[PDB]
Amino acid sequence: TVLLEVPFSARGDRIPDAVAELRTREPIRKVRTITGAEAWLVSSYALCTQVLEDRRFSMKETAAAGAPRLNALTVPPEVVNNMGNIADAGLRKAVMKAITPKAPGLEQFLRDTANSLLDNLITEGAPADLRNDFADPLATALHCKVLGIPQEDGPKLFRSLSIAFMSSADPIPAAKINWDRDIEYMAGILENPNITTGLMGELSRLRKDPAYSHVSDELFATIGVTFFGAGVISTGSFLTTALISLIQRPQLRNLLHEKPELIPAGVEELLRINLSFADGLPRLATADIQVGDVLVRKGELVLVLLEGANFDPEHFPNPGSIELDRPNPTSHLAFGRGQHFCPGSALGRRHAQIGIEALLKKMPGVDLAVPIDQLVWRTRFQRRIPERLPVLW
Ligand code: HEM
Ligand SMILES: O=C1N[C@@H](Cc2ccc(O)c(F)c2)C(=O)N[C@H]1Cc1ccc(O)cc1
Repeated sequence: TVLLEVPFSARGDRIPDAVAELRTREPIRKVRTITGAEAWLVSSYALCTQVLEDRRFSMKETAAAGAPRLNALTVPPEVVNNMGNIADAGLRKAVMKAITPKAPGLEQFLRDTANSLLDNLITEGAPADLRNDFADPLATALHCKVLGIPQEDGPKLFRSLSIAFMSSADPIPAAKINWDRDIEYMAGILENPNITTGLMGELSRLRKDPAYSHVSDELFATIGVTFFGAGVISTGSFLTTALISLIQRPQLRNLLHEKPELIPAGVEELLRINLSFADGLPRLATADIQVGDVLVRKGELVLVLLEGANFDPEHFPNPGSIELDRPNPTSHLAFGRGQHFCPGSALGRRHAQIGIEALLKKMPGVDLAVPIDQLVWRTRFQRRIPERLPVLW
């Protein structure tokens, strides 16, 4: 027998029975990654929270040369410390303020965009592909608006993502080509006088403010590339798999259609049960640290399995069921926890809430147009997503 390999399954419509067996028997245990490295896979709520809240389990140290790797880097090593670099530049407050869903008109733009996408699918007739022709275009349009960049530039930036978020054993030549091109695009945006709104408009102003005169042009461009990429891949993939979970639950679909004020609670449960992250969150130990029955040694890789935490019955009883009245509804780990908690969490919630509200109003009869087993799940990728999501209504 060989050492247990991760990831277990690229299917995003169901959790393997294996996760519950593992959490019960060995909530921290040694696995092999796709690179051949060994790692500790953590799968209980208690131990996942412990790792994420202890900064001695470091995300920037995962990029060190010679470290055991979950996958190959698709960005320059310094970008693994992206939020640390942003904070060190004095930019964290401005960046986080620009990516909230609170800017005037933003939520209306989201609703208008969702409704337009859905009207076009209704005109064309069933079947419709809710990933490529709804959820991903909605994420792309949102992030162009949030960044302040032209909508027509969205698709080209989007098409970098099927490579940029690969989970590969080896470096990916195309990832560098696309990264360098996207950095050049964002550098041009910062020099473009017509870009005055959104995140890039704000960074463009701060770039010429004496208080930021020593912040590198490379960092400013990197913020644009990285926030577009992480935001689009994360919101598009989450919404897509949330739609499957909703379609699989006609009673829930009808409840949210009938009572749209329950959509936020519904989205929070869809977040909790979401399988969009294809790999555990990686951290490198910077000291010898006890985690359950294992003494993790300095220099070892730890993988925090989000669905391990989020389906843990000790924290979320009847964990496979969507229940809108849980006492601890936001205590899931869908956005991470601790130092690296997702800075786009509010925007991600709103993207999904508006998308779902619009879908349920326009397509109350939405159902899969193919048997669920026919969905094609993307492999060796940092998200779990079906290549196409064919629906009828
Ligand atoms: C539903 C949508 C989203 C989900 C499920 C999600 C999930 C996550 C998770 C789990 C992390 C933690 C990674 C780790 O600790 O290793 C994270 C970090 C991050 N997310 Fe999100 N995210 C979403 C939306 C967004 C959006 C909209 C943006 C930007 C617009 C964004 C940008 C980031 C960035 C930059 C980080 C790194 C933060 C750091 O290292 O401190 N995400 N996200
Ligand atoms: O390595 C990082 N890189 C970017 C994210 C990123 C990755 C690849 C890209 O091509 C891109 F545009 C953006 C970031 O901000 N933080 C760290 C840690 C990290 C990784 C994955 C992740 O999903 C979220 C965070």
